[PDB]
Amino acid sequence: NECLGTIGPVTPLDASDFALDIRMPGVTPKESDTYFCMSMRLPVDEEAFVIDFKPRASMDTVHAMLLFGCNMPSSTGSYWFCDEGTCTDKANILYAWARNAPPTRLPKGVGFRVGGETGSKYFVLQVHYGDISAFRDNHKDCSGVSVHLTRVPQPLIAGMYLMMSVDTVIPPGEKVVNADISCQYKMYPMHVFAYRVHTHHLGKVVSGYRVRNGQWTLIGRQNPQLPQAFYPVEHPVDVTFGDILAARCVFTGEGRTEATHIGGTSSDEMCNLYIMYYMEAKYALSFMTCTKNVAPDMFRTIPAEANIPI
Ligand SMILES: [Cu+2]
Ligand code: NI
Repeated sequence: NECLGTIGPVTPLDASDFALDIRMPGVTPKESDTYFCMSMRLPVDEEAFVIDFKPRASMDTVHAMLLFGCNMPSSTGSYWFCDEGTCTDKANILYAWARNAPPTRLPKGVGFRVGGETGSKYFVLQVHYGDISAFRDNHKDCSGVSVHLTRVPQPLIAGMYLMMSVDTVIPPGEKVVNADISCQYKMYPMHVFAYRVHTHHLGKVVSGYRVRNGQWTLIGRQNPQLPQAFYPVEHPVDVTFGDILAARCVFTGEGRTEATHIGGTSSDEMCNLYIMYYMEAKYALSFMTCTKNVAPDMFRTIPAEANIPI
């Protein structure tokens, strides 16, 4: 079932363009909710641009998939469990496939720059397998993602503005805990075209806004318990020098004996909001982070919807 062997992962389209198949190397899981990770080096050492993703997911088994970019994977193995870790350095997300939430295409002219001196040398593919019902026959699985690379330089460059809580603590029982993140945007204009939220099972609602002279332009709002793909932004949102990116995850503490804090495990929590943007080639940077809350009181003027779960 859909597994190349003798043809390999690389597939020339044209001189410049080519397609690359990041697949699992015939793994079979033992247990449910298993996170498998494997890496692919880039075939070229020159800078390239990623411009498309086709999900190749066997529908009767794969919960979700993620693709990152980094310079140093965690394992040197053929595959590994992602609890060991994805990338030792900063792992940069590019694509998120979710079952039951069809992903959107990248806008035309937009590509993530990869490789070269500065960009990512590796891809790491994280596959989340749900149930084991279809593996009764013990068949090796080759699920993954074909990607479209090219050396033709693209007019617009994709990047990611990661907003995350670092020092949150949820007291057990506590009915409502907000996790507020805010930073002054400090670069050339970006335009936001997608977003993903990630929390674990206590996340009620994550929301993120651009605030320009006091008024709260919404970017994205989602219940993290819904499938965590990138979702499209209604009308693309520019974000200019001086603007403030605010975001608020909202957590409950109920159904918990001890206090929850930020971390990797299932017992711990996360408040990540990934805002995919594009910038003009000449002005572009590929990654931005915000772990602060530089404008804390400002969250009184927050919209209501941010605190209203659905
Ligand atoms: Cu997490
Ligand atoms: Ni605009």
